[PDB]
Amino acid sequence: ATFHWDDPLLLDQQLADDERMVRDAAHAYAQGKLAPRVTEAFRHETTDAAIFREMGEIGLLGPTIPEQYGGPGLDYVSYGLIAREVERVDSGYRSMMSVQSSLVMVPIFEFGSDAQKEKYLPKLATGEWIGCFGLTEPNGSMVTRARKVPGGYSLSGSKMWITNSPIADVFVVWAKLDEDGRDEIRGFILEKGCKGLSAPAIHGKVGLRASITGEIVLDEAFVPEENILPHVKGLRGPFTCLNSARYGIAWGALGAAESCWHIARQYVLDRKQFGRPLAANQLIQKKLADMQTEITLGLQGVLRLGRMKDEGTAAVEITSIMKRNSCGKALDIARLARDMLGGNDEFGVARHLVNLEVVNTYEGTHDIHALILGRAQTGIQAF
Amino acid sequence: AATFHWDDPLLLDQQLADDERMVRDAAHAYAQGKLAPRVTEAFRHETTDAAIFREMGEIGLLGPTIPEQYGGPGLDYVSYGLIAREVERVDSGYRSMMSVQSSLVMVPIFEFGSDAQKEKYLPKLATGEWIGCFGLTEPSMVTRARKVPGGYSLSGSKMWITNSPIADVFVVWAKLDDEIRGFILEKGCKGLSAPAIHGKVGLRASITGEIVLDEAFVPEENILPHVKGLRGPFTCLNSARYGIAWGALGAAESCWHIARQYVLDRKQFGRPLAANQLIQKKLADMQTEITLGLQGVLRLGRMKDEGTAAVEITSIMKRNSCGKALDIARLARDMLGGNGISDEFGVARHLVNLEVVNTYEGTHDIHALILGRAQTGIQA
Amino acid sequence: ATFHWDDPLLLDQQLADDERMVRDAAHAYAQGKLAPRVTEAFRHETTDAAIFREMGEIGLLGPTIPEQYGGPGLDYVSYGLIAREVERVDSGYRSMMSVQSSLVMVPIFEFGSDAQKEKYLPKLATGEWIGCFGLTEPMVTRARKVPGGYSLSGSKMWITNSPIADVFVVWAKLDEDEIRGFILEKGCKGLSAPAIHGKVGLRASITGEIVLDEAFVPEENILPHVKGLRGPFTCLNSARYGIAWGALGAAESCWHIARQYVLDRKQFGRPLAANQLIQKKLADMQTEITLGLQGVLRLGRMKDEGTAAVEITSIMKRNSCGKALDIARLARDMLGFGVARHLVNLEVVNTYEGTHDIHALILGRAQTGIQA
Amino acid sequence: AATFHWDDPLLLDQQLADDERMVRDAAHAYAQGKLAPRVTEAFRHETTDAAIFREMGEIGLLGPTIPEQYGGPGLDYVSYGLIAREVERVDSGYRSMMSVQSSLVMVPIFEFGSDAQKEKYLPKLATGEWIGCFGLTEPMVTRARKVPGGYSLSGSKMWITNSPIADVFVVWAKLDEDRDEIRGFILEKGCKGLSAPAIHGKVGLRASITGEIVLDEAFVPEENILPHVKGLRGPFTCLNSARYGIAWGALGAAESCWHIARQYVLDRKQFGRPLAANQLIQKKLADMQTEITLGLQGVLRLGRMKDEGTAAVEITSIMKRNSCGKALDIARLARDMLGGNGDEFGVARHLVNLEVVNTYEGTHDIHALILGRAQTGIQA
Ligand SMILES: CC(C)n1c(S(=O)(=O)O)nc2ccccc21
Ligand SMILES: CC(C)n1c(S(=O)(=O)O)nc2ccccc21
Ligand SMILES: CC(C)n1c(S(=O)(=O)O)nc2ccccc21
Ligand SMILES: CC(C)n1c(S(=O)(=O)O)nc2ccccc21
Repeated sequence: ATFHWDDPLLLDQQLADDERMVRDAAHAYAQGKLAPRVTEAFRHETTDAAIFREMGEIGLLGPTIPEQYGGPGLDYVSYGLIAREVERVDSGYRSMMSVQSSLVMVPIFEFGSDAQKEKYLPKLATGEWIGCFGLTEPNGSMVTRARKVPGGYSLSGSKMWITNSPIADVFVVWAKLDEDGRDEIRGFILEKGCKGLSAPAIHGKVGLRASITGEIVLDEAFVPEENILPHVKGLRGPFTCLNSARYGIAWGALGAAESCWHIARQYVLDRKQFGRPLAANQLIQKKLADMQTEITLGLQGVLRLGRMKDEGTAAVEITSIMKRNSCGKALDIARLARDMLGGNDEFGVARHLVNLEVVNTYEGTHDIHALILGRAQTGIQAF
Repeated sequence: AATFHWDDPLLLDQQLADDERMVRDAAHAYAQGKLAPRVTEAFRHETTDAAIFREMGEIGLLGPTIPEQYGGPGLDYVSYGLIAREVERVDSGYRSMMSVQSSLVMVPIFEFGSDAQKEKYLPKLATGEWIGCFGLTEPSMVTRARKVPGGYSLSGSKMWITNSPIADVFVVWAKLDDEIRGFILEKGCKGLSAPAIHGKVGLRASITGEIVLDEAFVPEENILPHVKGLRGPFTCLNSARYGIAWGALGAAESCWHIARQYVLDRKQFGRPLAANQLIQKKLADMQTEITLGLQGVLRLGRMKDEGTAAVEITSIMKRNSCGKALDIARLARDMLGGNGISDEFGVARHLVNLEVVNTYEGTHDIHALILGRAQTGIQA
Repeated sequence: ATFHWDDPLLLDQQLADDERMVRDAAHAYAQGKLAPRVTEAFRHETTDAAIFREMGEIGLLGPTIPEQYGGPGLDYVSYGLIAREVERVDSGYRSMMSVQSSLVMVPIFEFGSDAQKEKYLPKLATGEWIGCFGLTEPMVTRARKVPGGYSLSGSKMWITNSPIADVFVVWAKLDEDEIRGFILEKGCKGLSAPAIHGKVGLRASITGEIVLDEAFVPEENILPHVKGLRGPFTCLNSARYGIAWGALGAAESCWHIARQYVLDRKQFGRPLAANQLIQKKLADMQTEITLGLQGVLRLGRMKDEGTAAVEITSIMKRNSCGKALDIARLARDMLGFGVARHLVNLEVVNTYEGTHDIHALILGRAQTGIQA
Repeated sequence: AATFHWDDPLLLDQQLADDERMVRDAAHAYAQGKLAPRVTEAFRHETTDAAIFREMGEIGLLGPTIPEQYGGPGLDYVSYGLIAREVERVDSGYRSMMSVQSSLVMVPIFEFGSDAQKEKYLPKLATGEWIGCFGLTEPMVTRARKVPGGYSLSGSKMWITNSPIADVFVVWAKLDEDRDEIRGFILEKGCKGLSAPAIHGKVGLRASITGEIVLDEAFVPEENILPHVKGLRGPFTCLNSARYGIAWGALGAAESCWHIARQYVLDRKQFGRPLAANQLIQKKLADMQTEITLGLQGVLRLGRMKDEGTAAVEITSIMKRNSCGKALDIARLARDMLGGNGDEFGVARHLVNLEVVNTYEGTHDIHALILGRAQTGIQA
């Protein structure tokens, strides 16, 4: 048997050709269209809404959404593969993509009415309408509220750090509704142009600059009864979305790690020092072996998670394992690779690195997935 | 949703065939039943009960990949892995004894032996009636075979040989002019001696000694006819490494299980230790690395069964398993308070064992360098 | 001009003649009398109280205690250099010494009556009397005021020296409710000190319990001049200072053994010293060791001036012990075996004060005014 | 009754002479007064502010150890270190501009130049009226050929700090005579065949201007070749001096990152509790403090030894490597403590600078190998 250094366990062979064609398409697309924009799209934080129709055309948005509602009907593994190819170029692009697929199309599909499903999904799937997701507030114990009024509801509040909001057409806002006996979290579809709805940008981000982020500002915004999500109440709504998004990020972070690895490898092959090429140094070799190992193992982890999700056998806690691992290992590898590079084109690594610094702290600095896993091992929440 | 299994998050148990699961279960019943009760005294006094060979052999745990034709159990590589894991869960020293039998003695006889050699040695090695060892290392090989009427005369020495003082069968690598050839010798050969080595830091539960050859006669029929060069020895080392890749994860799991149960049992300001944020991160890391390590060795095993596994993959897995296992053992050690009291310090036994296992192939991080060359095309 | 790999910053040239003599004296004792014993003593966890008389003789017990009471009247830097030389052989021996000097002699001297100071210090200095320190419990140990003195019930655990001690500095609670120091003597009825055996590390030191069953202490054997936390804490702080030095002696041994091992080894074609991974590990041991020593030296100089706040001991004890453990592990992972001993000792040393990084929390508080 | 100083636990302040403390104070006032207000926008848009050199020289911050005879302040090595620490505390890019003037231009001329060269160049470099650069690294091809009048120079230098704004160029080229050896030449701005195009779009050290040196048959008179050095000792003497100051500077950067993370966690509240109330945050602050404090003792001691001449070059390898390595770790630790994406992100600037600082001397651990060789007597 021959050894494939770039794919030691032959992931390629563990994929259905079905899944493999999706990867190839995603790769062709991201390399063809996103890679030549990335460097200056990142450097100048340039707003860019192209991705959506481009990805929509070739069926890369909401990949697990059935054909019935305009989705491509792909499986969890294929969603994984797509995320990996986009983030191989940049995490900012992957993020915009995560929002559309996991944070908008998933809740609508999962908790929407048939009318909501048949109305919104097709336009999201093709990228005609761009979505955003309204949960996080400036600080469940959320402030944004919906008061019941003649017709439907009246929403007031703010959401912050919302990817896609300054270019969104469909807003999936989460807010509290006082029903009868207690106050529960509910989901709302708002459309752009609705009065009371602002979404100004956030500028000056240190990382994920290639993605556009903003606020969602709601000042007595009216939502008719037909635009509340009927089939969910409470945490289950927002959490289903975050679980799906994290699964994709678990694949996507390994794409960026691979990019850093391949660059570090090619660099030390091309450069010379005190006689030999840099690749001849044992310290360099160890670093390259550590990168290969963690990526190879990480990929088996996410592949297996996706297989389990398609079977319906994967509990939510497994996502914590892979998301945390993929992100933390990708950050370590991005740093390892940074520290191998001289000379202030290779510096796609510095970009990946600052992206991953943000990705690793996006869900906070208290290692929330460690805590989910610790409680799942012991039954005890850490306080 | 689906149920979360903290102890088997990716449900390894369900990626196994039922014969593989049966082998695992039998290996578990044996180790826990027969090795766990011996291990504390065996280690402390550096005793090995050679009856372990006959016991493991009874159950069909020796040379698991050797076909039934030659008296083996005819199992696949995943099963070999599962067995090493259950044995090492108890003690690396016991796993080492088995690693020698199966990978260092039965494998080369099977791959490189004549029909006569395979028929004579393998059934007895498989049942553990005959105990084997592997003579490669020497304190650039000076042990030499010379042609003499009706065979060969071997002179030289091998050092740090596991099983050697209790071996019935010896696979020795020696130069024959000028290639490396493998020879099968039997205890009682005039010229052959196997003095024991005592006072080990780790792997105290396995026995180690030398092989000393002073014109030891080997008849013609006992030279391994179908191999010459480094490939003979290296095929064996590669097989051994594969099972250690699984085994080290067994010991890792024990350390993790001990550490978890310890922090569950203990208190600190009335809060149980598991309330501690730092403890949770540590348990999460232990769980993550074992879970991923296991997916790695399983996939390698499946590839080796289908013949699609290059030898470099073995370097990835053995290095990772041994490396992460040692870090886990050290993580679990430093979580423990006190100084020896309670079998929570069974972590101390696993720890010293893994410190030997992680340096047995030398201080040079050999596998990082194999993998480095494999990536770059450059010997470093 | 000339580089000293074993002393890059020439600590030798930053020490007074006074201090260099004391160092080389503790070195000669340790290497001549302790090194030949340690391997068997560790193996069999064998007790040997003769070590107390041998150190007393050369004046290594209570090195900062005034000549007036039998101590050698040395300075804090000298106490450190001694700890480092003793632990260079074995942490167990250093621990026996830490107890005599910082947990027994320091408190009698610091908080004891003139009567107490004269009766006990002289014989502790010479090692004729052996002392132990009863603070840690399995606080519930207490002194009932009774006729003539006090009756102590309770139990102390993991007490170094206790099964060979003559003098016990025991800490109990008494109502007036506060923490007081008591002095007990071997033989007193209701006082036993059974041995603890089976240790994984520090096997060369003898540890035991102190079991008090209505043990009598006369009124003259309470420490008059301290109450509350400051009592035990004064002792711990001095012991921790010595350990900050000591741990670096063990680290140095590990580094020297690892270095010599790789000089002597051939692998593939060359020596192990040819390997860059090995050289990087060696560069890391040298760095951390050299920096740690500048830290403990400076701390010592500050303590001798009276400019040293107690928080600085937390910095150095944490760092020396943490780095020493790391270096013992790095050394171990280079060896294909006194290192293995130093390693298990330091694994105990590093968790002796708990597994919750108490010194990190002390320093976090000191930086922020906010308790964790 | 001794009080603890969290920000100076070993009272470094009290280990300085008055001399040295006054220098530190002046460097501190200048950097905080004049550099801090510029740094954010200068970093962002890669501002060239050449006026900084005159500002620095005015107070005696350029070429600290150069004697008064030639316009230098005649300070000791410890003072050089204190200056570097205070400048880098604001930004590594400003420290870099200073390192070049002091260690890479004034040191080579003072140490290896003729009397004529020293009196001509040093006074104007000390005041900052003339700005220097140091041309070693290439994209050694750079050749000086003996002609009538002096020397013709051809070649290119790359990544040369200050070069687009330099008045004085210290360029190292190879010359054959009697054999083929590294010599030092001094060129000046406006010399025909000398150009120095600026590099822009840097990831780190964006506050320092860098560029090229392109020599197309550039004429250097006889009087402008450095006459008292040949071979590697020339450049090496400069690099070593530069490293000593970087060893102090990097620790200033670490201190800023530490001070920002501390203030951040005191200012922030989470869960009705200051962030500083968390155990992990306190460990991180303790590690930052420990490593900074210990590093400072090292570079203090190294400077003292250098002032009395007892310091071998290898000690500079230890401290430079430590300071830069620990600074990066501390910078990364603080960065990871900050939750957000877009002033306490002053840490982001220090971080990207330090990532360039830690790779400037090679993709691999050049100093570790110096210390390895030094410990063992064996080369890698
Ligand atoms: C897709 C974006 C918003 N995102 C990111 S990130 O911005 O790509 O890092 N991390 C997430 C975790 C959970 C849900 C969404 C997340
Ligand atoms: C089985 C024993 C000898 N062994 C060991 S060990 O002693 O169990 O660690 N490591 C090995 C690597 C290759 C081949 C054999 C090995
Ligand atoms: C001297 C022994 C008991 N000891 C030790 S140890 O057992 O040598 O590690 N660590 C200590 C910390 C504080 C006080 C005493 C300590
Ligand atoms: C002063 C600049 C050029 N510099 C730097 S840096 O750019 O400030 O990191 N590192 C150096 C190492 C040796 C010599 C000079 C160095």
